[PDB]
Amino acid sequence: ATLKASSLRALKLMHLATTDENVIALCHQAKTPVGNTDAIFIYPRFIPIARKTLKEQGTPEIRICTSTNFPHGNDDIDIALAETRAAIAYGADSVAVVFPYRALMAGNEQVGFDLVKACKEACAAANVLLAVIIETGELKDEALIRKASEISIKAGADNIVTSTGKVAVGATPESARIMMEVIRDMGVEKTVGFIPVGGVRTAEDAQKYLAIADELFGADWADARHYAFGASASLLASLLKALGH
Repeated sequence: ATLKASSLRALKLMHLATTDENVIALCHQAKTPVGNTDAIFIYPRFIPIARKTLKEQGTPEIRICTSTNFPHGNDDIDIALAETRAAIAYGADSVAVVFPYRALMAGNEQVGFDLVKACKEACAAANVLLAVIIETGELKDEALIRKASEISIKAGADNIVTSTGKVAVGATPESARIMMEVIRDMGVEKTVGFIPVGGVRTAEDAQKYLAIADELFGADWADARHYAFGASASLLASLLKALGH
């Protein structure tokens, strides 16, 4: 019941991930006997069918998140932006664009800034939030992790995100802490949230991830707008099991 209280908390912070059939089932999985995940995360094309299914089962407040420049994080701005504009036209509540991390690793900090800033202008124009996935498991270095997060934040990111879930290494407690300390060190905790993708597998993992946030900013900071678990139904069935379900 410290574990049950934080399990419930984490369940409601979930951005539940994973065909028309799979996405429909996903929406039904997001609606649980103890409450609803905050959102789902799906490919842009599935947004209209998801919106409808979520509307039908009585859960229109469950948000729909999606990804662009994904999963590779290439450095073509116009492609990243056209993808982001389509995501919006589909009805996304937020878009996770992949930061051009290879470009930053080959010494180019400016293309990450321009790219994030172009997708942010599109999203803000439509009242859509922009998340930025820096892909910590590829950047690897603490210094590059800070750097990608700071550029993202200056370019207007609303949320910074560890990972795509598509490479070998997702979130670790250490990359999570580095990224949140950038939010702290720039003093932008009102305007910027955080999302670990990968690395959270169990109810006990989630509890530990939130405790980093609570210790950094206080226990009120991590609210639906400022913290999400970018995760699948294994985390969810863990969280629910921890609740007697």
